[PDB]
Amino acid sequence: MSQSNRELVVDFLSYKLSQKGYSWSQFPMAAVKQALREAGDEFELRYRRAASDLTSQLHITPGTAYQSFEQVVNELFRDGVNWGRIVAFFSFGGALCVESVDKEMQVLVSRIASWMATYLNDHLEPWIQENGGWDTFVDLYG
Repeated sequence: MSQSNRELVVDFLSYKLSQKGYSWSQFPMAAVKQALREAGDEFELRYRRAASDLTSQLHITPGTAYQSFEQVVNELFRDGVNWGRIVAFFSFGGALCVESVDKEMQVLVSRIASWMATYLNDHLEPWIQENGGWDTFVDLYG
């Protein structure tokens, strides 16, 4: 039962807000929070690939339902989960947030927050657990 997971997400979001300098106000595990902080950060300082026919294929309005988010993300794991796709999933969630704020849609970002949780838990936590849980996440990226 993971509120454990809710939590990753918020941090990670807050953490990717603050860095691109907006506010985060609409808000062994500390190792993980960070391992993924620099996981995500690195993924983008390298990739840049965002998100984008995802953020574009998503053109998020407050009209947007979880469903349609969900599909767009499914696009990341249309060859199954792995860590790096996991990582991109957040990085992507990060990216939405900011657009929302740039859109002057700032109310959305706690929604994005939840969607990521649901998705996380519903779709991703399975394979996470099956490959030794956020721990392996740490010796990897750790």
